[PDB]
Amino acid sequence: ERPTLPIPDLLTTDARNRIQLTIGAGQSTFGGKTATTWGYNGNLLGPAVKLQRGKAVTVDIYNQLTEETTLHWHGLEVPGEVDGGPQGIIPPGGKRSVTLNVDQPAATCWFHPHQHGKTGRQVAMGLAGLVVIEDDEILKLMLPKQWGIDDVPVIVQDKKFSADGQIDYQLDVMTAAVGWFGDTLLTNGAIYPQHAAPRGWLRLRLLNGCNARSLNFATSDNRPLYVIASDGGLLPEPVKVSELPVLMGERFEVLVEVNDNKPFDLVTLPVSQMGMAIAPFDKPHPVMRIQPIAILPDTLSSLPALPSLEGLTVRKLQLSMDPSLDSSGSQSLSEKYGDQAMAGMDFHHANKINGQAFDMNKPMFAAAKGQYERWVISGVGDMMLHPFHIHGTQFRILSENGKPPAAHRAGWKDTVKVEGNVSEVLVKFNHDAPKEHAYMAHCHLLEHEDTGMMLGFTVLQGDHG
Ligand SMILES: [Cu+2]
Ligand SMILES: [Cu+2]
Ligand SMILES: [Cu+2]
Ligand SMILES: [Cu+2]
Repeated sequence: ERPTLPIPDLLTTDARNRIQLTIGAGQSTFGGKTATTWGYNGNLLGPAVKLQRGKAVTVDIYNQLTEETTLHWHGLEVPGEVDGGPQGIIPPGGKRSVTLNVDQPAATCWFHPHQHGKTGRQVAMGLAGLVVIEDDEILKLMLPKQWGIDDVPVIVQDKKFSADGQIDYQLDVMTAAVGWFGDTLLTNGAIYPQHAAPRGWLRLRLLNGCNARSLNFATSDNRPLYVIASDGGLLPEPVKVSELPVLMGERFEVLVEVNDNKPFDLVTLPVSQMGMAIAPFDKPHPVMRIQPIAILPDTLSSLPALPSLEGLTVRKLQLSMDPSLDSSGSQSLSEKYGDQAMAGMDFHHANKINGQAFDMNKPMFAAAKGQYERWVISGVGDMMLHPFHIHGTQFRILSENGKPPAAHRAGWKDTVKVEGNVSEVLVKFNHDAPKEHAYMAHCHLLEHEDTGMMLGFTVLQGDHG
């Protein structure tokens, strides 16, 4: 009765060293009702692009939509020219080719659009995919590795639908304040699927692909999750947890034990974020059912020491929301949903960094290349959750929202929590990003990003003094 977990195709290079991605409109079915949806190589979501460290691939991207889009590789340490930020326009009916020279450790990354002012809508319509980066090191570890059997991607997303079955997306005053969220949870595009897994260890590559909703994964029968990797790759050793908070755009890979004759659910637990604890999410909600079919590593990798903080450039990034949006938006939330919404209290340019709404034509600063910087990101004076994402890098978190990072969050990350307090990350950019293809740094609550909470930055030379 439960549908099976859809498994994205694991896509590798052809004999020409090319991967073809087609962006296009189609249809999907949710709870019996048809909806217009968009996908990469299909109707919804996308494949998993498989990349090998030290090898180049060329991706041909065909935009068969009737509007512009871009294709950003979230978590990839590549040059601005192929980063697919807002300046990476792919015309409707057109094609753009990018060569990815992969040079970072094994990791589960992802890809999605980054079209200026419309990223939230384009993701909500269905556009997201995965990146599986492998290297020599990870293959020696004997992790579960049968793609779609015991090594399974799990993209978790909410949507809401109107009466006619169609996806009901709006960038309005309420969503620009608290984000777009819905009442229906999807798992690789399916509602509450089941996955058949071999007895032993199941590897789940978890992605929060929601526009705005934070998630908190756990198991129905309280069996633990062993986190083996974060956004940017393997942790030094497994970290046992009973629950796992995952912000929008973050990935974690976990190992969970599968025992004969004991089905259980992966679930998501209620979170404190405004709007996100409305029914059906006021209680633990199922994500998928694991069905055992009657068919743990000590050390995973090495995590280098944090470099000395002395003499590193510090960049301050002050996040803000115009008081007018903050009160009107929160008022709309509370009036519609009431106390359950838990409101802890022109909009197109009302969300800001350092007093400025995103300017695509004027990068705010030029970072140094090949040098560690200390970026201090503040949400002081605003109660909203901002998962802050910096392009072109995998960084280390020094401080996360006023505390040292939890052990499973102390490795390689591209996202950091900012909520009412201040975070500090240690970041290095190995590749060029010029003014014409700048790197983005932004809140990954997509409606904030789309209404100004993003900056462009360049990377070019730095160390000549
Ligand atoms: Cu990104
Ligand atoms: Cu706010
Ligand atoms: Cu935000
Ligand atoms: Cu480079």
